[PDB]
Amino acid sequence: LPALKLALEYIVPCMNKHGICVVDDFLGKETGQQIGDEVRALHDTGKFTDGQLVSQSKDIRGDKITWIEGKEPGCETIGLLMSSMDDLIRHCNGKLGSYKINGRTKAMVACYPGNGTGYVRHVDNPNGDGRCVTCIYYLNKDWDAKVSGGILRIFPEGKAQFADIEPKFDRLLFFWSDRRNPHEVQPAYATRYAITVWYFDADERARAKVKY
Ligand SMILES: O=C(O)c1cnn(-c2nc3cc(Cl)c(F)cc3[nH]2)c1
Ligand SMILES: [Fe+2]
Repeated sequence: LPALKLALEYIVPCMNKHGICVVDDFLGKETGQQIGDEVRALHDTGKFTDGQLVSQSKDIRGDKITWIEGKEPGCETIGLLMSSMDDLIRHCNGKLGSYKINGRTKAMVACYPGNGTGYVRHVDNPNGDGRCVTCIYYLNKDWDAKVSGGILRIFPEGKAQFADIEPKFDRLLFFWSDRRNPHEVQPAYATRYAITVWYFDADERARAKVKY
């Protein structure tokens, strides 16, 4: 699908009504794997962090991250993922809420190591830091959450219920970054890779430059 069709027939009507959207088979199996390769090559070559400190001798650590600009050697299909997320957002064109989305972060590549850690419930942006849309791309080939866990559970707020989102291969996830969408990753018992880019609201981002 061209970014424009997906954006206007799906992303926008979905985001404005539910505030969470899932695009399956986003880039297709060939490109999907290429990203998998590049992400694994980052892991294998020691670029990831530490890991999130879950339990504070031999402590327990969680998701490792790396920021990727997209032009790095060995990171080109990720760069290309990013450009294609950017195309989607641009073809929304101030149709996402009242938002004027003028920029974004580098890409946070995440590796959950499969040691039963998840990510405690959280709000990507609680204090008004600029971030208004969270875009996540999952690269997990033949993921079974019944066996490996790692489901992402969102608590869209003002709602009795949650939405469980499996970190399926070639899945792309959009959701409002603020207090409307509290979420968590359930414990992952297998390596779980994801890539996140956050989109900035012009105004909120513009005010945050002085406050932080
Ligand atoms: O892979 C996931 O499904 C997932 C869901 N939220 N999450 C998560 N990682 C994050 C990292 C940072 Cl620095 C942050 F500020 C907010 C974050 N939110 C990852
Ligand atoms: Fe998050």
